[PDB]
Amino acid sequence: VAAVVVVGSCMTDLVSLTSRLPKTGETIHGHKFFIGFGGKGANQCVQAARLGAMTSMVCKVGKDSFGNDYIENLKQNDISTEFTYQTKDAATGTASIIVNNEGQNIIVIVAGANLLLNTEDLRAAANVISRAKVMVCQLEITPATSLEALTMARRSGVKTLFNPAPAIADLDPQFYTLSDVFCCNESEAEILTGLTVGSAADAGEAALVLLKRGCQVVIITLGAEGCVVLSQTEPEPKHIPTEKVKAVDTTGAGDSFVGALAFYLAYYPNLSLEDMLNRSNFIAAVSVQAAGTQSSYPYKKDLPLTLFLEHHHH
Amino acid sequence: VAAVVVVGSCMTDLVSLTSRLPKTGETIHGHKFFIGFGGKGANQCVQAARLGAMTSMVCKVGKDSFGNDYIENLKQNDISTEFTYQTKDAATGTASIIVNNEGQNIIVIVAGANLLLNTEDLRAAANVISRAKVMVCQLEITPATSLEALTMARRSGVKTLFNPAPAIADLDPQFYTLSDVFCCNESEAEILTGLTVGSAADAGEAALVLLKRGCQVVIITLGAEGCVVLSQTEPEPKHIPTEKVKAVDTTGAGDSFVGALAFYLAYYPNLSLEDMLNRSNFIAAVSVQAAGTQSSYPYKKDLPLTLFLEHH
Ligand SMILES: Nc1ncnc2c1ncn2[C@@H]1O[C@H](COP(=O)(O)OP(=O)(O)CP(=O)(O)O)[C@@H](O)[C@H]1O
Ligand SMILES: Nc1ncnc2c1ncn2[C@@H]1O[C@H](COP(=O)(O)OP(=O)(O)CP(=O)(O)O)[C@@H](O)[C@H]1O
Ligand code: NA
Ligand code: NA
Ligand code: NA
Ligand code: NA
Repeated sequence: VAAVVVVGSCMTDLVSLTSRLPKTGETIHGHKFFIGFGGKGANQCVQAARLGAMTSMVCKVGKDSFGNDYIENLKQNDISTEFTYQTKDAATGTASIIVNNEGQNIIVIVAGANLLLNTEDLRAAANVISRAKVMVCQLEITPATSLEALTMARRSGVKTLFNPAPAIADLDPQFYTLSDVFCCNESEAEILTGLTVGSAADAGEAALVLLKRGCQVVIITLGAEGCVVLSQTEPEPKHIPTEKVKAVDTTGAGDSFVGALAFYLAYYPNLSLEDMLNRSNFIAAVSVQAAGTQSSYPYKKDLPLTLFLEHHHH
Repeated sequence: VAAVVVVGSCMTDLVSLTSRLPKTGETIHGHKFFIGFGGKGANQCVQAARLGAMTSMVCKVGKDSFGNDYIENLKQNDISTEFTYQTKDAATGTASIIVNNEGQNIIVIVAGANLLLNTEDLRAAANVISRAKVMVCQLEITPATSLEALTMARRSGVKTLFNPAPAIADLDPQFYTLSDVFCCNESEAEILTGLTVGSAADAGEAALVLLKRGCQVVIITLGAEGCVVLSQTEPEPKHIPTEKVKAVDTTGAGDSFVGALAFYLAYYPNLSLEDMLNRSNFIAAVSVQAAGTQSSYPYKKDLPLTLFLEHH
């Protein structure tokens, strides 16, 4: 049994390294190309699996080489692929990424097969969703499919962790009311609320607007400032800082955070939210110390033992 | 036995279709992704093979899934892959292409394995090159390998067709003196000559500079305006127009043209140059009426009978 079930996206990353970013109408040469594995849903599932979660990815990829290779990436990370569907009717989702020597980029995302994950696929996954401890979803599949997954999870008493990423300004109200944990970043929170979110203070105001739409718990992640949390039972904002580290590459840090939080929700339910967030921050900040999105996510064996204690730790 | 040997590039085209092109630091979403098969060398080879040429593609790809798929693309088009190599040391060459709804694009090319096609790889193809009628090269592999290929062909009395694409201003002079037929587009002629090329007349002036640098025949393609040709024996420029068509997608039209020219030089050696160029304009103009690159290249069975008749 998979205790963390991620209903969401997989994307093949097609990355070209250049010295300068091209403009409209330009052809340029780069010096290296390589392929990597991304998608917010797969990223989150990877982090939770590497911490020791029994995970399953509910997703759709193409009946194509990229899709086959994605399946193998999931397997290599000890993720169940029992609900990794394929389709003849769309290509695997892609992210075509051009990167310069300073790490600035142009990204073109084509959702592809991710949008064909459908009701009938969710119905086939009903038992796996219902038997989980946590169901995680984002907004890189059809929003209605995410909503159906939240609905199914809630009907089974399964904890719902919703990551509205990338954000949409006007979400169906049920996105809020069906979310036990609503987790977003500063820029997302700006889009959802129409407010500036630069600081922890600003995040507390944004988070309260989100809480009042019917979330049980709101978390806004804040980069190097950690995160801010509020809940229905404790609506005063709590700012949970992260220790200073030397960041190499922050890409994917949010997905690291969310995957770690899903792990702790499923495996350490006894812990307070604050303790779960302290630990999640730590893991995410480990990921920012290395290049390469999924390749940067740490494994349990590489992490401090104190992150896995059953009790509250000073 | 191969009558047309192409020594040149294979590139996997990774294409995203969008409504707008992205700026620095922007993530945008497009509506379709697909993989296509490109590279000037392979494109020219595919066109000549579709016309009925027996062809051999001398090239290098990765020992990777793209490379295996490229090899299958060449086989599907009936092209010999005897001297299509694979290497562990680089990935198959790539073009990551973003195209908006008005057809404007951003292209990032990583040549990759194409650059690792070396003189030893080419030497192994000596018997096939010596038995060919036409050798075709471009500027998408390492210069030393293409110069050696043109050298081999000359030693065997094999007609050389050189496409200086993409063009470089400081072109090695041997590319002129080793080319029996030198074919480039307007923007390429500008780069090579420093002259502005915005009409058929301008093209004739640029072509004459190329001729005096040591080419035997110079052809400048001109898009919808067809092409201009001059030669040592007939140095007066001849403008050869193409009938008006409704273009769907002109990508790869130059490679269709060059591939068709290679076919005619190999299989219809008795036709005049002017007749070959009329026929090659017609075939390229077919290619512009279909979307894509290689998928737009027409097959013999789909073309007018007159294009395959032994005489004018
Ligand atoms: N510079 C930094 N130092 C320490 N921790 C960091 C950090 N940047 C991010 N984190 C950690 O990662 C978590 C997620 O951050 P956030 O959601 O802002 O990342 P992100 O995925 O949007 C970065 P990117 O835009 O580059 O992908 C934070 O709550 C924090 O725990
Ligand atoms: N709009 C059009 N109508 C008819 N024939 C066309 C055409 N565009 C190109 N061609 C044919 O293709 C040949 C090669 O054209 P050229 O070398 O200019 O192509 P290209 O691959 O550089 C695309 P473009 O011409 O749009 O820049 C021309 O000589 C002509 O025969
Ligand atoms: Na995120
Ligand atoms: Na990282
Ligand atoms: Na060309
Ligand atoms: Na075309």
